[PDB]
Amino acid sequence: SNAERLAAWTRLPWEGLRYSYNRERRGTAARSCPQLEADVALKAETQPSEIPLERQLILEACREAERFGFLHELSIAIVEMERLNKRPEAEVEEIAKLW
Repeated sequence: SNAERLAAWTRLPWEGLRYSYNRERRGTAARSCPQLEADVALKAETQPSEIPLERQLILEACREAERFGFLHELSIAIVEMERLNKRPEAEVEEIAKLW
């Protein structure tokens, strides 16, 4: 889905991306950031791999946004942060095609 697309495109660290997820989850029953972090961390150690935990966290967060209906708001929020990090507009265009 667009959750996997957004998670693949973003280059933000979890330390920053968590802010957008936490901001856009207001009013929903989506998991908080510590709940996501604990769930993914356990899921990572029950099936250990070379997949960075940060990538699993971000993908879990994008999926959770899709489940509770704020993936579009999260994509806009993530793109705002990336543009603040001067992510090139040519690359923002690649994710803007979901809109």
